[PDB]
Amino acid sequence: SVYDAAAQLTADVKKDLRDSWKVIGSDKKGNGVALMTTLFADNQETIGYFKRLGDVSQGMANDKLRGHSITLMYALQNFIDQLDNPDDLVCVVEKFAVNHITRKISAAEFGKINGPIKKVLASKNFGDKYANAWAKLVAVVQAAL
Amino acid sequence: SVYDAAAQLTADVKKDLRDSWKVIGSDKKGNGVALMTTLFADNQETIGYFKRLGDVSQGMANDKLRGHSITLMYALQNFIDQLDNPDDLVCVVEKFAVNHITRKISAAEFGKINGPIKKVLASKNFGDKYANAWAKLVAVVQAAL
Ligand code: HEM
Ligand code: HEM
Repeated sequence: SVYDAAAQLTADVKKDLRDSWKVIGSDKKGNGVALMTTLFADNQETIGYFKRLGDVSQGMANDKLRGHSITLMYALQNFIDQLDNPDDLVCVVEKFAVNHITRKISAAEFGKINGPIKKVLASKNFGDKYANAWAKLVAVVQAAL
Repeated sequence: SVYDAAAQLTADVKKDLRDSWKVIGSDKKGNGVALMTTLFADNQETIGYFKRLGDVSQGMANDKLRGHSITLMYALQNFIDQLDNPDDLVCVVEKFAVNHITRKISAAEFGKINGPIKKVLASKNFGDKYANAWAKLVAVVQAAL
C-alpha cells in the first residue's frame, strides 16, 4: 500500500531529502522549469501529454509552462513538509495521484521523472545517494498509481 | 484584467498578506480544514461541486478532504511567494484558475470564499483590515475566471 511505501522512509532518507530540498527547493521557478525541460529533452514521447501548456520548447518564456513548473515544486514542497507524518503524506500523495490517474499516467511513466531529478540534483552536486533518496519518495506516488 | 487586479496589490496590502500568512500558514492542515468546513457550513449550495471528496461533514476524519485542504493551503503559499513578481504571480494564478474553470466555478461563486477567510482570520485575532487584504488577492484569481 501507499502507507507501506511511506512508512518505510527512514530517518537517513528523510535527512537526505530535506538537505537536498533546502537547496533545489530555494529556486522553485529556476529548478522547476529545468526539471520539465529536461524531461522533454530526454523523454520526447511525453511532450504530447502537455499540449495544454502550448509550445514547451519556449521554456521560461512560456507562461503556462512557468506556472505549471512553479506549482509542481510546491507539490514537492507539500511532500517534504509531510514527511514526519505518514498519515498526512499518504492523503496528499493520493490527492496528486488522482491528478495523474485522470491523465492516464501509469506508475511506470511517472517514474520517468527520476532521470531528470537525478540530473537536476547533479547540477547542484548532489550525488547518487540523494538521487536514490528521491527515487524512494517517487515510489510512494507510484504505489498509488 | 488579471494584470490590473495584480496592480492593486500595493506595499501595504502585500505586507498585511505576509504578516497574517506567517500565523495562519503555520498550521496548514488545521486552518485549511477550518476554511473548507466553514465554506460548506455557510454556503451549503457549493457542497455539490465537491462530490469527489465524499462526505465533507466528516471534516478532519475525511482523508480526501484533509488532503485537499492541505493542498489548497500550498496554493496560497504559492501566491504569497510570488508577490514580489507580478509576472510570476499572474501565471500561477491563471494555472489554478484553469483548475476551477474546468469545474464550472464562476468569479462570483469563487468569491464566496471571502466569508470563510474573514472568519478564520477573526478567530486568530486578525480583523477586517486583514480580511480586506485577502479579498484583494482573491480578486486577482476572480479576474482570471
Ligand atoms: C515529481 C514528479 C511529479 C510531480 C510532483 C507532478 C506534479 C504535477 C502537478 C502539481 C500538476 C498539476 C495538476 C492539476 O492541477 O491538474 C501536474 C500535472 C500533470 N502531470 Fe505531473 N507531476 C510529476 C511527474 C509527472 C510525469 C513524469 C508525467 C508524465 C510521464 C506527468 C504528467 C502530468 C500531466 C499530463 C499533467 C497535466 C498537465 C496540464 O494539462 O496542465 N507528471 N503534475
Ligand atoms: C482561496 C481560494 C481557493 C483556492 C486557493 C483554491 C485552491 C484549490 C486547489 C489547489 C484545488 C485542487 C486543484 C486540482 O487538483 O484540480 C482546488 C480544487 C477545487 N476547488 Fe478550489 N480553491 C479556492 C476556492 C474555491 C471555491 C470558493 C470553490 C467553490 C465555489 C472551489 C471549488 C473547487 C472544486 C470543485 C475543486 C475540485 C475538488 C476535487 O474534486 O478534488 N474552490 N481548489
